[PDB]
Amino acid sequence: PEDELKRVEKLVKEAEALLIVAKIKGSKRDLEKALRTAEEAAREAVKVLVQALLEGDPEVALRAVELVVRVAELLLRIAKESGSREALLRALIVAEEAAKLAKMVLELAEKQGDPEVALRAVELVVRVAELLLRIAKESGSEEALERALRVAEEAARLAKRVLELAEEQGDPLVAKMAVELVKRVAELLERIARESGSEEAKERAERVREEARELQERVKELRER
Amino acid sequence: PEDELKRVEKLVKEAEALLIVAKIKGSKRDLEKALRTAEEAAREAVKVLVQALLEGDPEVALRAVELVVRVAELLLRIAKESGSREALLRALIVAEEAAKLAKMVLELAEKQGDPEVALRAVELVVRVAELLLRIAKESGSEEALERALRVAEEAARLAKRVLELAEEQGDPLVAKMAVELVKRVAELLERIARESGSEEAKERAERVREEARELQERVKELRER
Amino acid sequence: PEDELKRVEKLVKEAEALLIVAKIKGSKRDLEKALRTAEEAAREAVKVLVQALLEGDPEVALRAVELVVRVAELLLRIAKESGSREALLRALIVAEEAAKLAKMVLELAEKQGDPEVALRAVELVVRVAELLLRIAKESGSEEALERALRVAEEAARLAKRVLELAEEQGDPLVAKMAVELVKRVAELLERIARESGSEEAKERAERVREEARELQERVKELRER
Amino acid sequence: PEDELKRVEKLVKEAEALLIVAKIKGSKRDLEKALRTAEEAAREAVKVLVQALLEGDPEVALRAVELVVRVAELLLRIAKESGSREALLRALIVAEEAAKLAKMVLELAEKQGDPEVALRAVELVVRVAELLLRIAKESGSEEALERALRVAEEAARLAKRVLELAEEQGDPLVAKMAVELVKRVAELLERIARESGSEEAKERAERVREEARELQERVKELRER
Amino acid sequence: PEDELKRVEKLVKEAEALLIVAKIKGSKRDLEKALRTAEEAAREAVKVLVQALLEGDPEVALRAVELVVRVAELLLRIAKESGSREALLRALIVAEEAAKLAKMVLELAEKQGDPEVALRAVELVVRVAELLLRIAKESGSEEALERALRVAEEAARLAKRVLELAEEQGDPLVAKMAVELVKRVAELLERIARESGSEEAKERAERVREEARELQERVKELRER
Amino acid sequence: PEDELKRVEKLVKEAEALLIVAKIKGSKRDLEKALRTAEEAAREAVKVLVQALLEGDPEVALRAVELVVRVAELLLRIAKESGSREALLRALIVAEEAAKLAKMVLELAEKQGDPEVALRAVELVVRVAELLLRIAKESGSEEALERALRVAEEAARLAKRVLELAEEQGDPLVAKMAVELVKRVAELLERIARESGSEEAKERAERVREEARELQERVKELRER
Amino acid sequence: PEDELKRVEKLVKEAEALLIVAKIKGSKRDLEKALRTAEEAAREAVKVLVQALLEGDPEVALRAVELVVRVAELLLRIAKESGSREALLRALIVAEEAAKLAKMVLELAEKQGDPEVALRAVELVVRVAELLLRIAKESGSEEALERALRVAEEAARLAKRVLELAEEQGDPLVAKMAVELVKRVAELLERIARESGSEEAKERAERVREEARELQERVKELRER
Amino acid sequence: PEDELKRVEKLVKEAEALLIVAKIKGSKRDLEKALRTAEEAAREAVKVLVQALLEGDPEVALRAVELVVRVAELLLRIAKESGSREALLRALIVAEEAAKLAKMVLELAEKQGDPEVALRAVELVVRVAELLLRIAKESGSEEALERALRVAEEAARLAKRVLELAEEQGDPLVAKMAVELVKRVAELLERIARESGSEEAKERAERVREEARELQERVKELRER
Amino acid sequence: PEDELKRVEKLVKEAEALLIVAKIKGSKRDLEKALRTAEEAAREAVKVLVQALLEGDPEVALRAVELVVRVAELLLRIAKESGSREALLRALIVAEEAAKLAKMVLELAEKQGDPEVALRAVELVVRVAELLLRIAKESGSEEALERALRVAEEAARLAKRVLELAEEQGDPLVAKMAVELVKRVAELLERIARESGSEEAKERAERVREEARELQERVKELRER
Repeated sequence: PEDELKRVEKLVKEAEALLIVAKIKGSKRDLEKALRTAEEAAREAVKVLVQALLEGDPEVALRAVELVVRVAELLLRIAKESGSREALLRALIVAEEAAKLAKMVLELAEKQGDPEVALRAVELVVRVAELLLRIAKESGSEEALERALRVAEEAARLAKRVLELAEEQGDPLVAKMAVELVKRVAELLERIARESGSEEAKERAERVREEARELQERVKELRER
Repeated sequence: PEDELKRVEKLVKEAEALLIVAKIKGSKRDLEKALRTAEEAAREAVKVLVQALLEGDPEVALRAVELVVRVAELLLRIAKESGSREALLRALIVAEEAAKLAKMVLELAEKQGDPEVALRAVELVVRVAELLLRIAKESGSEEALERALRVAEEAARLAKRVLELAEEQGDPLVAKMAVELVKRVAELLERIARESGSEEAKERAERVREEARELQERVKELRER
Repeated sequence: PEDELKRVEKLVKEAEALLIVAKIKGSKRDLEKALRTAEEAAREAVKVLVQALLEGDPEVALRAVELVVRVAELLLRIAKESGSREALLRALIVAEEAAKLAKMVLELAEKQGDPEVALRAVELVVRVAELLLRIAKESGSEEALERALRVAEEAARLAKRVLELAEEQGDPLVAKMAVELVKRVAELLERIARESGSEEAKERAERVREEARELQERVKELRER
Repeated sequence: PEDELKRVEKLVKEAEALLIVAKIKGSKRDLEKALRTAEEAAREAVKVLVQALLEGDPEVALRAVELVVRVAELLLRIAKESGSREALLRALIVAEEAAKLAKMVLELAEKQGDPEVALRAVELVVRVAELLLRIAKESGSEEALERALRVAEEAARLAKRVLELAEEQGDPLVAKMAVELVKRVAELLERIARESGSEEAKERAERVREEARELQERVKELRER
Repeated sequence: PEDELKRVEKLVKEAEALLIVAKIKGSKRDLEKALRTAEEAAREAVKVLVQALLEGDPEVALRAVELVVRVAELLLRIAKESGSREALLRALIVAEEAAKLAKMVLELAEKQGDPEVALRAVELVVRVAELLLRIAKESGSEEALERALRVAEEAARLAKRVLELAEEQGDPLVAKMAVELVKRVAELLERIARESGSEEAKERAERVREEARELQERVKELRER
Repeated sequence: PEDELKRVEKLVKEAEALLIVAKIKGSKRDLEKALRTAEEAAREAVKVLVQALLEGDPEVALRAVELVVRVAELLLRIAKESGSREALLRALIVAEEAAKLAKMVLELAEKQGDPEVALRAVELVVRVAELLLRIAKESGSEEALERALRVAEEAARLAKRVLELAEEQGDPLVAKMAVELVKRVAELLERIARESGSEEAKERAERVREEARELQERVKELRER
Repeated sequence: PEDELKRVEKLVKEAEALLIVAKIKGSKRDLEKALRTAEEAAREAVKVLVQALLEGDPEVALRAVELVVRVAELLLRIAKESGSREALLRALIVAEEAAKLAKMVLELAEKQGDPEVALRAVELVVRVAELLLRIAKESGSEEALERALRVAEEAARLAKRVLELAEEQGDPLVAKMAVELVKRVAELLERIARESGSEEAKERAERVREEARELQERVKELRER
Repeated sequence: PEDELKRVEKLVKEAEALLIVAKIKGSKRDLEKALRTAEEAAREAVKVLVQALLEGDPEVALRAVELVVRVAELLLRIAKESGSREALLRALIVAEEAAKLAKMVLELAEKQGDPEVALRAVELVVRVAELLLRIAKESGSEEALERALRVAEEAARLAKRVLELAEEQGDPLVAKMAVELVKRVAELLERIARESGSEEAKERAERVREEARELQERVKELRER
Repeated sequence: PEDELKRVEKLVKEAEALLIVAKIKGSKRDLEKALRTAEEAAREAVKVLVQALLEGDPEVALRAVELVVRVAELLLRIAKESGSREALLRALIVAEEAAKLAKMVLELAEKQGDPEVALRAVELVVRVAELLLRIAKESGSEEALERALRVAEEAARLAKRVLELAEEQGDPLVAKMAVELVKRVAELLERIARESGSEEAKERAERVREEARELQERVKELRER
C-alpha cells in the first residue's frame, strides 16, 4: 500500500544522498552503503508488488515497478562513479527483475480485463529496454544488448497480447494506443542495429516491423457497427 | 469533495506548465511527462465522480466532468505539438469517457428529480461533441467524426429524456431550456455534414431537426391551468 | 453572512464586465461565460438565503433576494444582446425563484412578528412583477405575462397577509404602509391590461381594486383607544 | 444526554433544510424525506426522555420535550405546503405525544419535589394547546379542537397539582407562579370559544375561571408565620 | 470558573438585548424569550456557585451571586414593561435565591477564616434588601416588603456573625468595617417604616439600632495590647 | 509581571476618574463604584506580589507595593469627600497591608543579599507611616496614630536589620544610606509627639534617637582595610 | 523520576504560597496547612530517593535531597512566623534526614565509582550543617548546635572517604576538589566556636584542621607518572 | 532554496567584514574567525546543492556553486593578508570542491536535457581554473598549477559532452555557444605554459586546440534541413 | 540535537549573567550559583555528545565540545574573581574532559573516513592546550602545565593519525592542512619552555619539531599520478 511504498521511496531517496556525498567526498564507504541500500529497495519493492498481485490492485503494482526501475537507473549512476562490475551487474538483475514483473501485472489485467492497466505495464518494459541501451552504450558491455533484445521482443509479444483484449472488449482505441506502441518497439530494435552493428538486431527489428504491419486496419475492422 | 478536486486541478495546472516549457525548449522529455501527467488527472477525476455518484452530490460531479473535458482539450494541444498519434488517440478516450460519465450524472438526477442539474450535464456532452470536431477538423481524422455523431445523438436522446422530467414536475421552463438545446444539437450535426461531406451527417442531422419539431408547443400544453 | 454575499456580488460584478466587453468586442465566448457566471450567482445566493431562513436572520435574506433580482435584470440584458431564448428563458426562472423565495421570508416574519421585515419582502415581489413586464414588453413574449399576473396576485394575497400582523400587534401604521402597497399592485395589474389587451388583466386588476377597497378604514378601527 | 440530543437537533435541523429546498424546487421527493425525517426525531426524542425519566434528570427531559414540540411545529409547516392529511394527522400525534410526556415529567418532580421543574412542564403543555389552535384555525380541522380542549384541561388539572407541592414545601411564590398560569389557561379556553363558536368551550373555559377563583388568597394563607 | 461565568454573563447580556428590542418593537415574543433566557442565567449561575462552594473558591462565588442579582434587577425591568405578575414574581425568587446563597458563602468563610470575603457577602444581601424596596415601591406589592424585612434582619444577624471572626482573629478593623455595616442596615429598615407605614418596620428597625449600639467600643476593647 | 501590573494601574486609573466625576456631579453611585474599584486594585496587587515573592523578582514586588500605597492615598481622598467611616477604615487596612508586605520583600532580600533592594522597601514603610499621619491629622482619628507608631517602629527595627547585611557584605555605604534612614524615622516619631501630644510618642521617639546613636561610627569600623 | 519530582516541587511550591498568604492575612489555619503540606514533600521525596538508590540513578537522588533541604529551609521560615516549637523541631528532623540520606548516596557512588557524584553529596551535607547554624543562631536553640557538630564531622569523615576513591581511580583533581572541601568544613566548625562559645567547637574544629593538613601533598604524590 | 542561500550569503557577507576590520586593526583573532566563518559557508552551501541535486532544481544549484567560488576568492584574500599556508591550502579544497560539484550539475542536465543549464556550469569550472592561476601566480605555489591543468581539462572534456546534447536535441546554437567555450579553455591552458614554463602546459594546451579544431563545422552539419 | 544544545547554550548564557552581576554587586551567592550552573552545562553537554557519538553525527559533536570549552573559559573567569581553588580546579577537569572527548570524535571519523571532521577536532584540543596556558600563566599553577604538555602531545599524536587518513583516501590537501597543524603544536610546546623554564618543555617541543620534519614532502609523494 501507500505507506509501504513511502518506505521504499525513502530507501531510494536515502541512496542518491549517499551517492552525491560520495561524488563530492570521493569516499567508497558510502557507495558500498548506497549500493547495499538500493538493493534493499529493489527487494522491499517486490515484497509490495507480491502482496498486490494477490489482491486485485494493479494501480499499486505499477507504482512499485516504477520504483524498481528507478533503482536500476540509480545502480547505473554508481557504476559510472566506481567503475565496478559488481554494481553494474546488479542493475541488469533489477532490470530483468522489473521486466519479469511487469509481465506479471499484465497477467493480472487479462483476468480483470483492464487494457489501460495492461498498457501501462508494457511502457515500463520499454523503459527497461531503453535503459539497457544506456548501460550497453555507456559501459560498452555486450551482456546487456543480449538482454535488451530479449526484453524488447518480450514486449512486442505483449503489445499483440494487449490487442487481444481491446478486440475482445470492443475498445477500439486502446488497440490503436497499443499498435502505435509496437512502432515504439520497432524504432528501438533498429537502434540496437545502428549501434552494436549486427544482423540479429536488423533481423529481429525487421520481424517486428512486419508484426506492426500485421497489426493493420485489422483494428479498424471492429468499429463498423 | 473540494480538496480532492484541488489535487486534480493542480495535476492539470502542472501540465500546461510542462507543455509551454516544452513548446519553448522543444524538449520531448516534458510532453512525455505532461501526457503522463494529464492522464493522471483524467484518472484521478473519475475517482472523485465515482465517490460522488454514490452520494447524492451531483454539484460536485459536474465540477469533475468539467475537469475531464479540460484534459481532453489539453491532450489535443499536445498532439498539435508532437504530431503523435498516441496522445491524440488518448483524448478520444477521455472525451468518450466524459460523455459516458455525463450520462451517469443525468441518471442521478432522474431519481433525485433535478432538471437544472440534468441539463448542465447535457451541455457537457455537447462540449464533447463540439470538441471532437476540433480534433477531426484539425487532425483530419475520421475516427473522431464517427464518435462525434455517436456522442451528439447520445445527447439528443437525453434532451428528450430531460424533457420527460420537466413535464413530470410541472416546470415548463426547463423544458424550453431543453427544447432550445436540441436546436444547438441540430445545428451541430449539420456542421458534421458541411465539413466531412456525406449523407449520414445530413440524414442524422435531419432526423434530429424533426425531433426538434416533435418537441413543439407540446411543451406549451402544460402551463394552461 | 456578509462575506458569503461578497462572493455573490463579486460573481455578479464579474458578469457585467464580461457583458460590456462582449458588447464592445461582439464576442460570444463571453456571453456564454457571463450567462454561465450569472447562473452561479443565482445558485450561490439560494445557498445563502437557505442558511439564513434556518437562523432567524431575515435582514440577511433580503440582501440575498435583492441579489437574485439583480441577476434577473442582468440575464435580461444578455437576451437583448444575443437575441437568444435560452438566456431569456433563464431569467423567468430566476424571477419566479426570487418570488417563491420572498414568500419564504415573509413566512419567517409571521412567526417572528416583524411587519417591517415582511413588507420589504412584498416590495421585492413587486420588483419581480414589474420586471417581467420589461421582459414581456421588450421581447413581446407571452409566457412572462402569464407569470406577471401570477406573481402580482401572489403579492396582493400577501399584503392582506401582512395586514393580519399589524392588526395583530397593534401597529396601525405598517397596515397603512401595506394598504397603500395594494394600490401599487392594482396600478400594476391595470398596466397588464393596457399593454397585452385582454379581459383577465382588467378583470384580475378589478378584483384587486375591490380588495383595496376591502382594506378600508377597517385599518382605522384599531387606533381608537 | 447532551450528545444524544445533538443527534435529534441534527435530525430536526436536517429537515427544515429538506423543506425549504422543497418550497423552492417544488419537489415532493423531499417532503416525503422531510416528513419521514421529522418522525425519526419524534421517535429518537422519546428514546432520550425515557432514559432520563428512569434517572432523576428532568432538566434533560424538558430539553427533549422541547424538541418534540419543535417537530410538531415543523410537521405543520409541511401540511401547509403539501396540503396532505397524512402529515397534518402526524402532528396531532406528536402533539398529544408531547403532552402525554410532559405529564410524565411532572410526575417525576412530585417524588423529587421540584416545583420549578414541574412548572416548566406545564408551560410545555400550554405550548401544545396553543399549537393545536394554529392547526385548527389554519386547517379548519375539528379533530384538533377536540384535543386542544383535552390538552388544555389536562393542564389546568396540573397547575392545581403543582400548587399542592408549593403548599407542601412552603414555597409561596411558585404557587403564585402557578396560579397565574391558570389565568393563561382560562384565557386560552376562551379563545376556543371565540373561534370555534360553541358552548363546551365557553362552559369549560368558565369551569376553569372558577378554578382560578378557587385558587384565591388561599395561597396567601401560607406565608403568615 | 472564569469561562463558565462568561457563558452566564453572555446569557444575561443576550437578554437586555431582547428587552430593548421588545421595548422598541413592542413585541411580546421577545419578553417571553428574555424572561425564559434570564431564568437560565439564574439557574446556570447556581451551577457555578455550587461547584465553587465545594472547592475553597469564594472569590468565584461572589462573582456568581453578583450575576444572580443582576438577573433580579433585569427581571424587574421586564415587569415594568409587560405589567405581568409571572415575571415580577420570578424576581422575588431569584432575590431570595441570592440571599440564601450569600449566606452560603459566609458559611464558607467561617471555616476558612476570611472576614474580607465574609463581608463582601453581606453587602450582596443588602443589595437584595435594597432591591426588594424598588420592587415594592414601584409595584406597590406587599409580599416583597415581607421579604425585605426578612432579608434585612437576615443580614443584621450576619454582621454580628462577621464580627465574631474579627474578634477571633485579632483584625480590629474589619469589625469596624462591619459595625458600620449595621448602620447601613438600620438606615434601611427605617426606610421600610417611612414608606409602608407600620410598626413592625419601626419596631424591627429599632431592635437593630440597639444591636448597633450593642456593637459599641466593645470592638475597641481588642486593640489595647 | 509588567502586563499584570498594567491591569492594576488601569484599575487604579479608572478610580480617580470615578472620583473626580463624583466630586463634580456629587453622585454617590460613583464613590460606591470607586471604593469598590480601588479595593480590587488592592486585592489584584497582592496577587502579583505573591507570585513575585515566590520567584526571586523583588524589582517587580516594589512596583506592586508602590501601587498598594497609591490606593491608600486614593481611599483617603474618598473619605474626605463622602465623610464615611467605611472607606477611611478600609485605607488603614490597605496601609497595614502594604507594611506587612514591604517586610515580606525585605525578607526576600536577606536570602538574596540585596541591600539596595532591601532599603527601597523600608522607604515604602515610611511612606505608610507618613501616610497614616495624614489620615490621623485630617480625620482626627486615634486608631491611625496607634498604627503609625506600630508601623514606624516596625521600620526602625528593619533599618537595623538592613545594616546587618551591609556589615555582612562589606558595602559600607548602604549602611550610611540606612543609618541616615533612622534619622528620617526619629524625625517622624517626634512629629507624632508634637501633634497628638503624649509621652509614648516622645518616649518611643526617644528610644529610636538612641538607636540612631547606637548606629554610630560603628559603621566606620568596617572600611579600614 | 522526573514526573515524580514535579509532584514534590509542586507540594513545596504549594507551601510557600500558603505561607505568604499566612504572613499577609495572619491566619493560622494556613501554617497548619503549610507545615502539614511541607511534611508531605519531605515524605514524598524519600519515596523517590529510595526508588532511585535501588537503581543506579544518583543524578536523580541528588535532585531529591536538594528538595528535602528546601523543605528544611521552608520549615524554618514557619517557626520564625508562628514562633512554635513543633515546626522548628520538625526541621531538625528533615535536616538530619537529608544528611542521613546524602551519606546513602555517597555509598551508592563508592560501588559505582563516581567521585563527581560523591562530592556533590558532601556539599549537600554542608548545606545542612550551614542550615542548622541559621536555626541555632536565629532561635538560640542548643539542640541544633549539638547536631551541626554531628553533621559537620559526619562530612569531614566523608571528604576523607571521597579522597579514597580519587586516589583509587587516578583522578588527582577531584581529590583537590575534596581536600579544599575540608577547608570549607574547618571554616564552619570554627564558626561554631565563635558563636556558641565553648571548647568542643574549638577542639573539634582543631581536629579537622589537622585532618586538612593530613591531606597534604599526599594528593600530589599520585600524578608523578 | 532562496531563504537557505540568504543564510550562506550572510555567512559570506559576515566574513569580508571580519577581514577588512582585520586589515585595519591588524588583529589575528578575526582572520581566525573569518577563515572559520568562510569554511562554514563552503559547508553550508553543499548542504543546499545536495538538496537541490535530488530535486530537479539546477537553477538553485548554480546559485550555490557561485557562492562556493566566492568563498575561494575570499579565502585567497586572507592568505595574502596572513601569509599562512592553512588558509591558502583551504581554498584549493573549496576550489576543487566547486569543480567536482559543477560536474554534478552538468550530470543533472543530461537527464533533464538542459544545455543552457549545462553550459552555465562549465563556465563556473572555468572560473575555478582561472582562479587557481591567481593562487599560483600570486603565491608562486606549484600544487595549484597541477590542479588548474586538472580542472581545465576537466572542462574541455565537458564542452565536448555539452555538444553531445545540442547535437541530440537539434539546438545548433548552444553548440556554437560551447564550441567557442573550448577556445576560452585553449586560451587558458596556453596561459599555463606562458607562466609556469614547461611542456605539459604547451602539450595539453595543444591537445585541446586540436579538440577545438575537431569541433569544426561538424556543428554546421546539423542545421541543413 | 539542535534543541538540546540550545538548552546548554542557555545554561552557559545564564552563567555569564550571574557572573557580571557578581562582579558588579560583589555577591558570593551568585558565583556559587554560576559555578554550580556552569558545571551543569559541562555535564549536560556530554549527555549530547554521547548520544551523537552513537549516531554518525560528528557535526553535532563538535558543536558540543565547542560548548564545553566555553565552560572552561568561563570557569577560569570565576577563579580570577573569587580567587578560589575549587573553581579553578574544576576547569582543569572540564578541560581534560573536552580533550578526552575530542579524541572520541576523531575516532568516529576514522571509521567514517572524514578528515575534514577529524581535523576540526584536533583544533579543539589545541584550544585546550592553549587554554591551560592561560590558566597556568595567570594562576601560576603547575598542575596545569603538567596537563598542557599532556594534552599537547595528545594532539601531535593525532595530527599524525589524521595524516594516515588523507594518505589513505588520496586527499593530499588535508594532509597539508594537518602537517601545518603540527607547526602550530610545536610553536605551542616552545611557549611552554619559554615560560615555565625547564628542559622537558624544550625537549618535548624538540621531539615534535622533528616529527614535523618527519612529515616532510612525504606528503608530496602522493599526488604524482
